Amino acid sequence: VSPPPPIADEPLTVNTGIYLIESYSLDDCAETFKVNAFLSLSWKDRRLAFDPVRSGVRVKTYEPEAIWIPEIRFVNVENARDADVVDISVSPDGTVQYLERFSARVLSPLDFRRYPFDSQTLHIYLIVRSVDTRNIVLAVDLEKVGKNDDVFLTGWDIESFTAVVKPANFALEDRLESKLDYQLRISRQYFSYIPNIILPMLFILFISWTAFWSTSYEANVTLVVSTLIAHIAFNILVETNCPKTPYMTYTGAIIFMIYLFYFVAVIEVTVQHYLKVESQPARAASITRASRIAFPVVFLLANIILAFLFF
Amino acid sequence: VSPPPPIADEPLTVNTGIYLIESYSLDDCAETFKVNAFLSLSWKDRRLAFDPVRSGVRVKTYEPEAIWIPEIRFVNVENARDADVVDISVSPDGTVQYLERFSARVLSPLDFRRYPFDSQTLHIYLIVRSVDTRNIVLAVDLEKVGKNDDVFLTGWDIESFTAVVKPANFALEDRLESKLDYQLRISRQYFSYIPNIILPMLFILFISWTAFWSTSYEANVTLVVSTLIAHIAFNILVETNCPKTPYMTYTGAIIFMIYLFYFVAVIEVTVQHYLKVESQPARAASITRASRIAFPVVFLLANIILAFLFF
Amino acid sequence: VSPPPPIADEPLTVNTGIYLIESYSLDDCAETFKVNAFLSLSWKDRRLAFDPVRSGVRVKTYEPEAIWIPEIRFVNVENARDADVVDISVSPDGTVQYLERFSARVLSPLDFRRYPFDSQTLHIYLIVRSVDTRNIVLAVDLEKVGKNDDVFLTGWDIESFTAVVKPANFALEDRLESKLDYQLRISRQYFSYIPNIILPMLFILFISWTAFWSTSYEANVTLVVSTLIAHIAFNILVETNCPKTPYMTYTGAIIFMIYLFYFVAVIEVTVQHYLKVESQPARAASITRASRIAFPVVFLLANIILAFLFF
Amino acid sequence: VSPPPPIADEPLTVNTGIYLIESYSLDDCAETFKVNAFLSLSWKDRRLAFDPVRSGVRVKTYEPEAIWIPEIRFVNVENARDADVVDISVSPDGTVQYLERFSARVLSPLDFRRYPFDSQTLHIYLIVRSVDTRNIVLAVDLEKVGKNDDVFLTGWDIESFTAVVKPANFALEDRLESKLDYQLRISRQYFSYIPNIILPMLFILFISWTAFWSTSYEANVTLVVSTLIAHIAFNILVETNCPKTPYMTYTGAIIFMIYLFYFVAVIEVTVQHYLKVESQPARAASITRASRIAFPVVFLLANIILAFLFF
Amino acid sequence: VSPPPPIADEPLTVNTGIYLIESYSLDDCAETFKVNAFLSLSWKDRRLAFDPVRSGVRVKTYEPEAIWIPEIRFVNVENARDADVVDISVSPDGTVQYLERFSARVLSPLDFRRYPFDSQTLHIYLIVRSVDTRNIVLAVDLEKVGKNDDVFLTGWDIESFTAVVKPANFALEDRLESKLDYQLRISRQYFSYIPNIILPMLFILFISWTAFWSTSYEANVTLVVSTLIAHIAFNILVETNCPKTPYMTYTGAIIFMIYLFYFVAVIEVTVQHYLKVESQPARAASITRASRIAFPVVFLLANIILAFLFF
Ligand SMILES: [Cl-]
Ligand SMILES: [Cl-]
Ligand SMILES: [Cl-]
Ligand SMILES: [Cl-]
Ligand SMILES: [Cl-]
Ligand code: NA
Ligand code: NA
Ligand code: NA
Ligand code: NA
Ligand code: NA
Ligand SMILES: [Xe]
Ligand SMILES: [Xe]
Ligand SMILES: [Xe]
Ligand SMILES: [Xe]
Ligand SMILES: [Xe]
Ligand SMILES: [Xe]
Ligand SMILES: [Xe]
Ligand SMILES: [Xe]
Ligand SMILES: [Xe]
Ligand SMILES: [Xe]
Ligand SMILES: [Xe]
Ligand SMILES: [Xe]
Ligand SMILES: [Xe]
Ligand SMILES: [Xe]
Ligand SMILES: [Xe]
Ligand SMILES: [Xe]
Ligand SMILES: [Xe]
Ligand SMILES: [Xe]
Ligand SMILES: [Xe]
Ligand SMILES: [Xe]
Ligand SMILES: [Xe]
Repeated sequence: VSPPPPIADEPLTVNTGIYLIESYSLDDCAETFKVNAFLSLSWKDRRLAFDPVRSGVRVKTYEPEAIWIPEIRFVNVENARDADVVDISVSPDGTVQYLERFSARVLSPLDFRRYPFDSQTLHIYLIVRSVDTRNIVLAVDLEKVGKNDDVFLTGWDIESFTAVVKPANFALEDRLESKLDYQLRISRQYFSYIPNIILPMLFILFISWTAFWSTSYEANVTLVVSTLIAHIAFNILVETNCPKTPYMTYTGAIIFMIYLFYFVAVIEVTVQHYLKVESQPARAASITRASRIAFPVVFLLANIILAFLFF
Repeated sequence: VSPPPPIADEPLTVNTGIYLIESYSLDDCAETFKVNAFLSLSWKDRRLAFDPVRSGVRVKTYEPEAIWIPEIRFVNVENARDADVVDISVSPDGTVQYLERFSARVLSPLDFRRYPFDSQTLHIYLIVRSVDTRNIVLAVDLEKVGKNDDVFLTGWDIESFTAVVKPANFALEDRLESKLDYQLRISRQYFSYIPNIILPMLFILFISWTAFWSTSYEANVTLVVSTLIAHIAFNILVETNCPKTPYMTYTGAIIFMIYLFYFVAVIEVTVQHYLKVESQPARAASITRASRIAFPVVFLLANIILAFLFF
Repeated sequence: VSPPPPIADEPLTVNTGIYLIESYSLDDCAETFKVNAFLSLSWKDRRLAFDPVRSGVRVKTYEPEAIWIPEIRFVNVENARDADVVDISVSPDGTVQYLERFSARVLSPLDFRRYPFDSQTLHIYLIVRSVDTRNIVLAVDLEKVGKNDDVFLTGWDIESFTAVVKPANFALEDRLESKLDYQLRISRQYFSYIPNIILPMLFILFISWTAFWSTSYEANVTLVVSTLIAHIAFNILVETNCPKTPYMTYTGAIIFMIYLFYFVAVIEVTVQHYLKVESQPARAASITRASRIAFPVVFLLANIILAFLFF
Repeated sequence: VSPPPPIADEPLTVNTGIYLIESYSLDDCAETFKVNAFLSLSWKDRRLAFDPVRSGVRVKTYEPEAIWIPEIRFVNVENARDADVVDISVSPDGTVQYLERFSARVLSPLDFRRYPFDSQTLHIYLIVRSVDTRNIVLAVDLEKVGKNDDVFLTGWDIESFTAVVKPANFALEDRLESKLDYQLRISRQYFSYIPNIILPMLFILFISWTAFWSTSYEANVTLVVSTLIAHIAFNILVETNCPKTPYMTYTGAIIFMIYLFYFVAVIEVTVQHYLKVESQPARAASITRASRIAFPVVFLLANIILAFLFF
Repeated sequence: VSPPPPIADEPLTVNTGIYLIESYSLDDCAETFKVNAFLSLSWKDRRLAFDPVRSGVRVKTYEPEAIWIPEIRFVNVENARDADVVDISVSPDGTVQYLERFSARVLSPLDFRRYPFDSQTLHIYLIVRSVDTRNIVLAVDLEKVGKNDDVFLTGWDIESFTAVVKPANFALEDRLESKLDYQLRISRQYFSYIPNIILPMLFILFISWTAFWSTSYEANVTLVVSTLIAHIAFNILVETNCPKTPYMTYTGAIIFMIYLFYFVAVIEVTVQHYLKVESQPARAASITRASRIAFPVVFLLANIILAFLFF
């Protein structure tokens, strides 16, 4: 078998569609997600056209090996998809209606700059390579693009599953390549983050601030340094232990600031004690009293600046 | 190798049955479970009907490739099941009795709101796509549905394995599809949850409450902050090792409350010391004495409120 | 490609034998072990009998597809075994000497109640489903049941590899199933557990007991609470790395008791200080002096009770 | 299904080309990277020659099984690549133009001496073994070598993808082997390393230096030892998760120096207290005052020496 | 498709050779290593012997299915090797020269008693089972046993790759089996171990010894107990990540001794304080002064004893 001949000079249009059956194993570290879906393909092959009267059948069923089928591949996959041809139906005019069920581990970059208030667009790129006899172009039938109502990703809200109707046609290794962009829009379920991460982290930092209502250097050293240990310990507890980000994230900036605040609070505690020991209790007491307001105010202000910069 | 013809216009009924041989690898983090079972299939194909007299046999055995077999797939699976046809038996009236042994990693959502006192319903969805010449409908042969007595999941009690006899017939990709729901009901058996996680976690919290029978600020700071470190450390030790659930769990609420209590106990310790240092020992001593009763009472009360809200 | 016919009414006997080549990847957490072995099968098919004179050969070699072979499966496996047919030999009377090399991940429950002084019996269940024309029954020749001298599992002593000669014949889905039990007896190598886990864990607990020879509340609080942190930290280090079992283990009871002892020692330290501060140094000194004997004695006694209950 | 015959005695030239579609899963610990690319092959097999006039077609398409294809293997791969033949085109002269899409996990050594300011050259070695009838030699078709613009490796800048045009022809097991070197040059994106790892690690070290403005031995012991705990804790948190490299890395030297500085600061704190207790407050105060300058200066100097030695 | 007949009664000699292409993924915890190599096989079959004058070919090339090939298996493998037949050549005398490229995960026990100053001998056991008509014996072709110069294992020095030329012939399942031992000798690259693990672990222990130049019980308790926490914390950081070995290792003994030393130092600190408080400052001061020498001397001596016992 060889590609169907053109009636004029027109390229062959392969009408696609992807219907999500299952979405699972979204890996934030690897920036990969596992998908189980239907892939529908539709094209016209007049060599396969028939008279339903002199055939006795209104539809003809074929085996994949029996007829010409376009070679559709995915661009952003780990390995080639595991596919199972479900059905191949031919109508009297030569229209081929192909359907397969596939599973694939798709590689899609994730932007964590706004984590855990981030939204992601997961991509699935369909591609077809043209042959010398004729050019092959992809198209989307949006009626055939959908997802099962029970499709889920834990900790995410699945907004929509759509495709960018206009394909990306370009030349590669002296042949035309037609590419389609299938997009799965998801938004993170950030609720439990406040009581599970933020609030306890904030409490530890607030504990370190009680050193501003104490003159005991030994009790102050225990307060700021032991809370720093508790902060690090807490971060180990809730750390995914999975992603080291090249870029600066929102949460990443807050955490860096918290470390800076532990260092500044140590400097204060050190300064206050030194001034007290160096017969200057008026300056020590005035710094400690200022810190009581300065620390929560500078924190609340810098957080507003960060929230503004990232969102 | 075409579907059996209808006697009238009726759809083909494929009688199903699943018998669990082994259940294993239930992953709470991935919301998946590995199953090893028998899949029985029964349908009538009159093209296969024979006279036991002029044949000499009461039953006929066929190879899968020799006869028409419906394409049964699972909806909620990672990849297609690993199947091995055990037996194919045809009776004189054309009744086919198919049996295969399969293994599959099933994706089933889990509700952790009541953990570790939670119960789960694991789902296995059978499906069949109808063909050009006739519609295929699934049915349940209750005689063929069951589980091996030795079937186990560590830390779980297997209540029952049943199927919702009425199939879910709907339209998918312009063809009728009949779906079945097989349910495995399991309840968490975690006898050791109390001694292993709860009690050591409560002991650490109770140690922090000894600061209410002490006036030493240095000893009190060491008590509340060091126990907070011990609490966090203990939670790293008994860590679920599962990514935090988006929703608020029962255990999650108790743990959040424990962090809040560590913060409140710090506030008390800070207030008591400040009042003492600011020549008000009557109000400091009255707060510390109230806390001795207030802390266990508010804890025991809030826990009853939480237990009521979740159960 | 039909089962051999009976001479009278008797069922077909398939003589089995498993010879362990390699045993590896014993996962305590998954309760699974990977095995690489030989599977020998012996049966008589009179349709295969021949005259060695006419044939010119004393033995005949066949391909698996050329002759009838019983469908032997394993009950407690993740997926069907990866098998490679090594040899098929037919003697002039129609006796078949089948041999294959296989690898399989076997699921076998493990009892950790006596850990690390536990012994386990690993099971491999062979099974055959009886066919339409005649019943198939399994048998063992214990001469053919063996293991390579170099077979090993790190941290275990392999006592024996045997089979329960009497098969378990039962009805399942209206047919007979003949099941065989192959047992691998292993006993844990518990020596490094004393210097690596037990002894350092006891030293940490003993350090907390030095608070009974001190009147300094600040030093005592640091002793009991810092050792509790060290205990938890040590447990994180020597993590069994297995999720807590549902049942109460021997080691599990000892560890729970150690947490209880840290709580009791805190109560003592708190009581001592309170009586000392509340003008009662006679009681505080008598309690502390009693604790010096009470704590090691109650510990040593409760440990004897636990060791008695578990063993 | 035999190699093409030589016209004289010349070796067969197989023109190669690799075009990267996707690059992912670069494992620093395993020294491996997963690649998804096109592999183009071109050679002359005159036995496949045809007249485009008699055939009608200007190019002929073949199935891989229909014609002879050179056995190209990769030297540094875990297992043989997962390949999918995209196209096989034969021109009238008998020139074959082969194209396949493959995925492979490539093993390439990584030098971490300059981490996180390191650059790496990832290698892909193509190889062909010569046959009985004729020698096979590899060549590079530069028109067919490249990478997709969207190719990315999280935390890396992809500089270039090139091939060393001159093959390495050598004898192995009495036959000629022609080897090609495909190189992917990458450089690490080290920015978030400063605020995420370096800066919080420096703050903990600086906190330990506040002991040089304190005479309280109890407060000093708490400062240096508690910060050492915080340092270790922080290292557990931002752990590379890679086993210690056999060689001494840049970051490895800095961390070793930080441990040495914690030990030296302890020695100082111990010396200062001993001199004070042994009626020598002039010597104690002069050491502590010197340390205030000595510690940051020696640190800043040794860091310059290390940066010079490694870069 | 029957073994070659013997000229007399001699067994068939299969000359073997393994050439390492790649060595990777050496897992200490799993005691496995992944290998990628060539397997050469040579044997004489006179049924394939031909006259070169009337045939006119250097060597005849065959497909695996076309001729008899001995079934060579590996003893110590997880699953059967992934093999790709590279070449099959037959010379006029009937000498078959077989070559395949394979990948396999080999199970080889590792002795960690001398870690990290250990050397290992990795084993690859070739095996052949004799057949009905004749016995098969393995031999080593030393010209075909080697390794690629670029073969590497991170953290190891690859000394040599050799084979024990004399096979181990024994009876198994009533047939003769000829076994060959291929050995890969490797020695660990222990340099970064001193600055990364040993030296910071000794510094933490040395810090605990500063308690011998202090009379402050509160400062001493903080010294010994906080360093014990730092030691455990450090061990978590540079954790082997391998499950505890059943046997006592060199490093294991040193670490056990370090825990014993922390306990002894606590006893001293406790004894010194008790003697001081129980009006015996002469006895207390003499113990603390002795400990200053006793602790480093006993440590240095016991370490020499351990180093002597293990090496
Ligand atoms: Cl694909
Ligand atoms: Cl399926
Ligand atoms: Cl099986
Ligand atoms: Cl390859
Ligand atoms: Cl093998
Ligand atoms: Na086709
Ligand atoms: Na069929
Ligand atoms: Na057969
Ligand atoms: Na070929
Ligand atoms: Na053969
Ligand atoms: Xe998607
Ligand atoms: Xe955060
Ligand atoms: Xe601040
Ligand atoms: Xe189920
Ligand atoms: Xe909890
Ligand atoms: Xe907190
Ligand atoms: Xe409270
Ligand atoms: Xe077993
Ligand atoms: Xe210890
Ligand atoms: Xe224990
Ligand atoms: Xe506790
Ligand atoms: Xe006790
Ligand atoms: Xe590369
Ligand atoms: Xe910090
Ligand atoms: Xe660093
Ligand atoms: Xe210094
Ligand atoms: Xe090896
Ligand atoms: Xe240190
Ligand atoms: Xe700590
Ligand atoms: Xe060590
Ligand atoms: Xe000692």
